[PDB]
Amino acid sequence: QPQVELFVKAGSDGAKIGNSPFSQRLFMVLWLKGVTFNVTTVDTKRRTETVQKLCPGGQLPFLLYGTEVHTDTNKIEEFLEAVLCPPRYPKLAALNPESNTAGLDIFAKFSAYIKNSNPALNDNLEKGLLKALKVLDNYLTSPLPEEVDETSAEDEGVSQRKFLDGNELTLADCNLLPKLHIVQVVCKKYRGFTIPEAFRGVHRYLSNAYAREEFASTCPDDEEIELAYEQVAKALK
Ligand SMILES: [Ca+2]
Repeated sequence: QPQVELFVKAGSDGAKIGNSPFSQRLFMVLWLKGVTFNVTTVDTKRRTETVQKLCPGGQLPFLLYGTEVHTDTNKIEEFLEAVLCPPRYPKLAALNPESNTAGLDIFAKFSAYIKNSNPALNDNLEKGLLKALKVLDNYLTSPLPEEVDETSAEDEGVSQRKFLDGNELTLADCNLLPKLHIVQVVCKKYRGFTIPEAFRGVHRYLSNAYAREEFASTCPDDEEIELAYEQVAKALK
């Protein structure tokens, strides 16, 4: 196995992994593949000569695979899925195309809500975030094709699967979960906002996800995430 090294932005102390749903996405993909790899953080205020030589363009995250450097989070993920493949490594791509789009707009709705400083827009922006969460909830409670015409469900016509695409973590979860994590941490701290308990699909999904070390152990600590958003989030008076 060629060496696999993921380079990611360092956090506030210049050493630990910094806030980034992109870093975490790739960390999760690598963990779920079962490949041997490591992670090197990059203090972007003090780049080492080694990192400058590997990636003169300065993009982060980036992947060193053998002696070749790959940039662009989406492209890195596609490369990893293709090269770390069966029979040696598990295919992580979702079976259902909609799994790959469900809930992604949540991050944008969150970003508008958290960066807004106009008091007149707070309620509207919160509603927009809530609605996008509801659409994700609807996806998670809609039976997938695998579940066709089943009769074992507790509530008729309601999906009980663990994750976006079925009962296994897929690339789709690796994209969405790090984003949902940021949304939860930042909204609780700076907006007094939590995902309603009434969104039972979303909550079952998050419960299942936090119970998996591939997700839980790749989350930056609450403090780094909160610090990353402090300036934009405090603007609203
Ligand atoms: Ca509230």
